[PDB]
Amino acid sequence: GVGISTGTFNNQTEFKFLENGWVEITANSSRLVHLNMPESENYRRVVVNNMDKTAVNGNMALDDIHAQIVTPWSLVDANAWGVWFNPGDWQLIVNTMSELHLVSFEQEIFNVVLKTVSETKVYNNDLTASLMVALDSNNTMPFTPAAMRSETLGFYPWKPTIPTPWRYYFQWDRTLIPSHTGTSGTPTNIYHGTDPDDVQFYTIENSVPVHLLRTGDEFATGTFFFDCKPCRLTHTWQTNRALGLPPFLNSLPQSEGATNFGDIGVQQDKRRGVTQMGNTNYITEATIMRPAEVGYSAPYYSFEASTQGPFKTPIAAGRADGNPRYAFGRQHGQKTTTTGETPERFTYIAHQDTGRYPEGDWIQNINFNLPVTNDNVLLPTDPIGGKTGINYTNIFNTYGPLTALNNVPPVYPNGQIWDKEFDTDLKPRLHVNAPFVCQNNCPGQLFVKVAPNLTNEYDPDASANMSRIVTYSDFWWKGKLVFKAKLRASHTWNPIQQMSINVDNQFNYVPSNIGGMKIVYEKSQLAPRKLY
Amino acid sequence: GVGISTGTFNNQTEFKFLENGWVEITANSSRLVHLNMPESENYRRVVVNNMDKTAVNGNMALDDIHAQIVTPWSLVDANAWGVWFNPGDWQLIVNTMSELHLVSFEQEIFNVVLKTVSETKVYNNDLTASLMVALDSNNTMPFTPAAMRSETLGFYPWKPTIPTPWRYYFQWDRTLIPSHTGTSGTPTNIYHGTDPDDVQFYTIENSVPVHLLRTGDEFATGTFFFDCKPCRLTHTWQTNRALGLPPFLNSLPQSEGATNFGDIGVQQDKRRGVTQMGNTNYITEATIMRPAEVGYSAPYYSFEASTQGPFKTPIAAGRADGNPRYAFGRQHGQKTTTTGETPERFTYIAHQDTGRYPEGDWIQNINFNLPVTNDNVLLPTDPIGGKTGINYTNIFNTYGPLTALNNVPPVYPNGQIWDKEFDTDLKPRLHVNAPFVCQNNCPGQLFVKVAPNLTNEYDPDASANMSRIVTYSDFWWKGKLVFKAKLRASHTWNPIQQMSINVDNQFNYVPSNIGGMKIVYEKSQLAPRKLY
Amino acid sequence: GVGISTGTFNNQTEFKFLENGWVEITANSSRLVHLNMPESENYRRVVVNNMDKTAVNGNMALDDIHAQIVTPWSLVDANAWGVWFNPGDWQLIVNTMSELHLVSFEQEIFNVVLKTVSETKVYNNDLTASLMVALDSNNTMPFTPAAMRSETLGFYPWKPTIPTPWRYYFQWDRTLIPSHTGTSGTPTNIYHGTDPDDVQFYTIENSVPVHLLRTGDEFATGTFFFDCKPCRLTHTWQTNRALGLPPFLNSLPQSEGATNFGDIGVQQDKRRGVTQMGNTNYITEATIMRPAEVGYSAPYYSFEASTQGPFKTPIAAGRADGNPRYAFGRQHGQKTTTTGETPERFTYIAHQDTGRYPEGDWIQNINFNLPVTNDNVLLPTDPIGGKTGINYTNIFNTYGPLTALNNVPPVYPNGQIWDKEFDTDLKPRLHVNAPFVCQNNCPGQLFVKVAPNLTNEYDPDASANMSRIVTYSDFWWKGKLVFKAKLRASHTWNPIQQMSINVDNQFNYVPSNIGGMKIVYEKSQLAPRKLY
Amino acid sequence: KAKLRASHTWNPIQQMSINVDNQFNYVPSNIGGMKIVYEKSQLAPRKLY
Repeated sequence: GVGISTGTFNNQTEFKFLENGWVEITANSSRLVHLNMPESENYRRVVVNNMDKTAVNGNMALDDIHAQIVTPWSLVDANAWGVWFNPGDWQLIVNTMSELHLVSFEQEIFNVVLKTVSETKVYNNDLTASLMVALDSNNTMPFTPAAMRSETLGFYPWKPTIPTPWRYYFQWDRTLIPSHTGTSGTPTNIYHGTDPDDVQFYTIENSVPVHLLRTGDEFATGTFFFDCKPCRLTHTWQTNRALGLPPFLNSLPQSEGATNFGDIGVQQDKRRGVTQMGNTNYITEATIMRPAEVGYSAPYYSFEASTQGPFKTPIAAGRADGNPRYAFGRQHGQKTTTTGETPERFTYIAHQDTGRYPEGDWIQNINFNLPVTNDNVLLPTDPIGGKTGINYTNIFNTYGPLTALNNVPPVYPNGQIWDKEFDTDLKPRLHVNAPFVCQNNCPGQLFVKVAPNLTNEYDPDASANMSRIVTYSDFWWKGKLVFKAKLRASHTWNPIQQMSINVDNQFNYVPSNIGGMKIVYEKSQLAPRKLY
Repeated sequence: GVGISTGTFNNQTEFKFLENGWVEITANSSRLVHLNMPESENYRRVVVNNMDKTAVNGNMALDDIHAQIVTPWSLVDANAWGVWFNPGDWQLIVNTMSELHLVSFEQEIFNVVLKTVSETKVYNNDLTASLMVALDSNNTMPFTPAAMRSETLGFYPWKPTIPTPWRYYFQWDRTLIPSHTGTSGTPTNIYHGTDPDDVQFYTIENSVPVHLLRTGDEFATGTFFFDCKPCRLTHTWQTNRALGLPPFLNSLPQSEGATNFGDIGVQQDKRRGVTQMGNTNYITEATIMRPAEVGYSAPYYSFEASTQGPFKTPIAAGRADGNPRYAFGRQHGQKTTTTGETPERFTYIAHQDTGRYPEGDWIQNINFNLPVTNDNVLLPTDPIGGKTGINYTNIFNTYGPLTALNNVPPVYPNGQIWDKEFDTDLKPRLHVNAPFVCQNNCPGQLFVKVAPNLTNEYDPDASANMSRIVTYSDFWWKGKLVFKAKLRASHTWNPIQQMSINVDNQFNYVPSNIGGMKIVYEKSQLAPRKLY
Repeated sequence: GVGISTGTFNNQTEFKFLENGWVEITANSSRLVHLNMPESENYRRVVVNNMDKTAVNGNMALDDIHAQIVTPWSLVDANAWGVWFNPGDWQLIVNTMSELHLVSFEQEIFNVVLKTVSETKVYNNDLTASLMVALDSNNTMPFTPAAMRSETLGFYPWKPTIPTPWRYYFQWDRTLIPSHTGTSGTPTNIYHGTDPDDVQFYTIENSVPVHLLRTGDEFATGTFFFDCKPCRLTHTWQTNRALGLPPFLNSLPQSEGATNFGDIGVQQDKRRGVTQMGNTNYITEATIMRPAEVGYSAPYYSFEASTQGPFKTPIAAGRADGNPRYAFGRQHGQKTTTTGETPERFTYIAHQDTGRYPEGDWIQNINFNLPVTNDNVLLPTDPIGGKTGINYTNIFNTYGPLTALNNVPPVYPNGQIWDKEFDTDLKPRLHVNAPFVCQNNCPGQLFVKVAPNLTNEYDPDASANMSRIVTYSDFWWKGKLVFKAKLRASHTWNPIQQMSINVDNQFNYVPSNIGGMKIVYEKSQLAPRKLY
Repeated sequence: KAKLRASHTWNPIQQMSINVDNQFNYVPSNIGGMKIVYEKSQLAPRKLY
């Protein structure tokens, strides 16, 4: 009954090598999850509004108006790389593997303990009390991944963790007409309420079965099996200038040295080749016809509005703009013995050259008078709209049928692993937040909640909140994430870039004298691959 | 023989309930189709040229220039929702069923009657004459959905209807350089004839078989079978702002009313999460990363020109830009007792929030100093090219690899049901005119004509038009259009928007004192669905 | 054995007729290939840096700065139409076929002869020397289509050819800030070096097994089988204005001649139809709701900057911009008896009307008042950014989900046949340079070299380059390429445009007085096809 | 019953084609005026000996 344990701790990573070059990587994780009771048992609808700061002109991007259903439940989320892989295993994966397939995911809650607090304080075991656990096997609830806010389980096996109090967006209608510093007057800035057509009030109790676990009980999610396409751990460097056959060089440097360039022998208007410029005889590396377009230029720092307020248009890649910035706390990589409230931050400067350098772009007139006059070219120095700070590249969009693009790299430790595909009829080609996209269904979210230990005084017909015995739970969570990965091959003569310890990064990977630990970010897409 | 009927009028619709929550909806439609003989038996080539109205400057958008091959044949087109379902049936579909598939379509012409007019007028039956009937099973003829002109069969089972006189576009070449009022001089508004490379002249006689039905026998089309992807009768509300985990709220409200907002606890630069703004520490609902972009800004009221003159660039989702405006006559929904040429009109404001609100958009500089100065933000108040009426969002496109979109909702009664997919090598994601799109083949267009009932005076070598006995026919047409649809389930606590008779809309659904009838538009995506 | 011949020349085209209107076209091509020894045996990294030309302001598009590995091997590339089909066979293909599949490809080297030169010049057979032959079956090396540079095998069977010296792009980092004439000073124009993360050095010696052929031996590339989607040899004349049912004409013309137009009978504001304009009652051929968008506008002559320097952003289809312009030499179509270095050129004006006419574009305000005032309309004549030459259509992009597009047409003789699909995670819709794209694997590149005939004086410790017995090889190359094409059917009444000989082009196709030859370009997509 | 031809020679042969001159012989007029014009039956050359 009470006295017998209900599952073994396990945080080992198993590397089951197979011939034909594949490895089945089984990341086991376990944590002690601590769960206080809810602040209130009721479901609440809370409207956030920050007109106190957004109504100041120019602060348009600081909009936080939204409506959310704050729930009495907490969510246990393992959807982040740091939950599964320590730095050494991640080093092995990035340094040796070439592509990475996510295979399966499973979860267990075991060794549940329930304790009452009495008050000096004394702690009493509630052998009769119970922990509610619910699995959204059918994904009826809104998908609410916690890595976006840095609220997943902790990344250290030996520290307890806490689950995030769960909430989801309710519908609101809001408009915020933008304005600059020195605008003549107060812009239109109001919250409209909500549309009856879009009301969606979800509850765990009506949506999913809820298991009650006392002390001896276990909950075990059966193995979810993914079908996701591979993530590739090797970046592409070939931009459009470096696709295809280079021009033949007649003048080769006959004294080997840095300053001794080679020269194409033939004048620029007398070369052979193909250009996509029907009226231009000059064949140059800028003009010559490549097969297609790598990357695309996007309107950078463009905010677009609809019924629920303004939001940034996301970008697939960056040079800066576009590169993601992760801000995170002490459970998720910041040095655990820091005292401050300020989060740790990095921006992931990805290796891949799919981005654009907008300071070098231009458009010039169709006539192509070659040493261009001012009237025949539009540069990034030139205004648009009369504004000196905004140039044409800010409003430019060169996505097209010829665009080629890469899926987003995995960002260790804070980045997501999987994401649910949109229910839209026309589905986005990639997601900017996760490398793998569940196409048909995704793993069930796991919700937890400690039951009400009522006092003797309860009367449902009283207006006041129900009195509850102050209770908390600690339960051990375990999970197993299976990947299938391909080992790399040495195509080139030269060696590749590899993650390695060095004198600078040495003390990031080991604990300090007073016990503190950190996890620095480590790049994934290290080895180069041919684009074409 | 002559006196035996050859078919049953049937305008019922059965709902056949299959296992596992599917309903096979069999829509039967029957119509008495009345057909006058053609104005001329010869195929004509006619150029329309409103140079007079487009030469006055500013009237560029009123360009009606086209060439077409006026044809003796007439087309029976049943490709509109109103031909099949009445308002009660449409209510039962949309209020209760979540997705809808096409299954099959078939047609029958039966009970042909031929009559001749002689001068007072005496009407006499011609048992020897024949209705010429042709089916383009192979889709060799140019496709012409009659819904875009509101020339489908009538939507009332009792009234007789008429088929559309058939015609199809011919080649032509045109240039219309645009011009505002107050332009110095006349633009080059000229018609260049037809490219010989592009000539296609089609005739029913040379292309498809033809059946000479007479009064005593039927024509029947085999059961065509669709393979289209499901149209979904439910709408998505979630803007980018409403995807993912909302921020945690630390100060929940303690009293009722709209004044009691809840507040996020920590300062915007000390919050935690993932933004896609590498140089910016502010994490806000506008700046926080989302999986992908729902909807896209498109350059609104952009007219774009090809060899065949200007046309509007279509837009996939409206907010009134984008939303379709239907103009229709007394066969097809207008109150039949009204006088006057003027059509009735509605604009279909769809429920879905995949649109944009252009006045709220803005673009600002990479540096992102927070209270943005005038020189550093381009607003919709700012003129492109010095034109005060044309702000940047008119000339602005944000389609990209992250755009997600829904298919167009069904529009009742005038919207198309199915559409033929293009024979392009690269095919569009969606068609803006119908929910279902035929992937490889589509239902054959049914062409009808009455044979030349000649007089004794005929001489083919005479230049003048042939003398014909004035003939007309009535033939009963029977269609059967089968759907398969899934019954909805109540996942939310709250109820959904539903179509209902009420005191306002009551008398739209019953005939008037002198028997006038109308069919109002009814919204096809009522129940909300979970995008993420 | 030395003297036994090891193959047979074959340059025939067999048209083999299958069931159901298919034709298996077996193009055989045979050439004599002449290969001198490499200039030096070592691999050379060379950087081209033409700062002398581009440091002059406005010479931005003349950027030729790049790095490459100059490799001693030479590439034998048959990837062009002229290598396989002569003008008569191409006439038969374009005039009689409708779609053209690509089936298989195989290669052979046979009748190798090696010779050496001794000083008058004496030519001596090298019975013991060998020709190195290497097939990259796995595509380890970068794909390198020689047709982009016009360095394929020559198109005349009776004339010898030389293979291209192989080279491939190394990585380089570059910034080139653009400038117009009379910019204040020298802008940033610098070569940064190479990123170590992107270095890739490939040797044929390590990546492929190298065969050694002396004289009596052969190498036969086994049959590679493609899986490419079909190329269509018909062109789409319909643009958006010619999709759907034309408006009904009440006023048909009653007399002959182009100056007797027909007229639509109903005023534009009392006209039935559908429009994507919620606030506009005017239904007209510009505004009527078409199914989708055939073609798209793109920013014309837009140059975009990557990490490696500016490049021309490509366009899918042209009207001009977008139409490819070829420059080609004596082996590849120019008059073979001409003096001078200048290449022969053509611009391939494709027959398909999917392109745009930017001078006909206009954008007008959402209110849509008809005689548009200057402030409410933006025209292609209006300046943007204060520049008079550049207008909004240079910045504009209409690409959206509704875009439909055609694949790149074949260009006879200088265009490619196949190209390798990019290894990116999201791949382009089409390629602008080859009609067929290999889906997963593409036929192996064949690299050839003559092995070193060292002198007796060789010493690897010597500072100077090695000494070699001057040697060269002639080897006969044969290839077989199989297509599968569908014969056309005469759907129209009218004849189609067809390739023909006539008095203007008569002496292009037959040799001249002193034996000169040329191959004039021939258009592929002749017969019209209907989209809709 | 007819035999499809074969391209024996290097050069392109004469072929029947629509062009700017003969275009409106093969499509009707304003008032249904229709015509058919003579088209040459024998176009490809043949080696007699």
